[PDB]
Amino acid sequence: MTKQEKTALNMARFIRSQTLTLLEKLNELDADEQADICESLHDHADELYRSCLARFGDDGENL
Amino acid sequence: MTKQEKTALNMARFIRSQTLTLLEKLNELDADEQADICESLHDHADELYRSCLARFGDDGENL
Repeated sequence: MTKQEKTALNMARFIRSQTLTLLEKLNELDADEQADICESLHDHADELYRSCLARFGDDGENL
Repeated sequence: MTKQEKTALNMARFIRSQTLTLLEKLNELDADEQADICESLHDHADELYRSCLARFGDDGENL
């Protein structure tokens, strides 16, 4: 339906975004450390996302 | 100490709880696979909290 399915898909996609902006802020605080861990989180945020696309991959009914 | 440390810390802690709510709700939204990954993401997000508590040692969720 591309409805709620995308909503969940948006949440996972959103966390990835927070992790991106997190990377940023961490770099501001010379948090090299947290930055690495943040990119790993970035990927895993996508692990959630891509998988949310595996299920909610009905992104197409909306034209 | 500096509120920036606090904001960073809070975003890590945020993603942890956020992802928590996604594990359950996506599970409920029949997206258990995403729930699984949300569990790993749940604590991986917390890795930033841990590392932020290390580098910053800044906490104090209050106004």
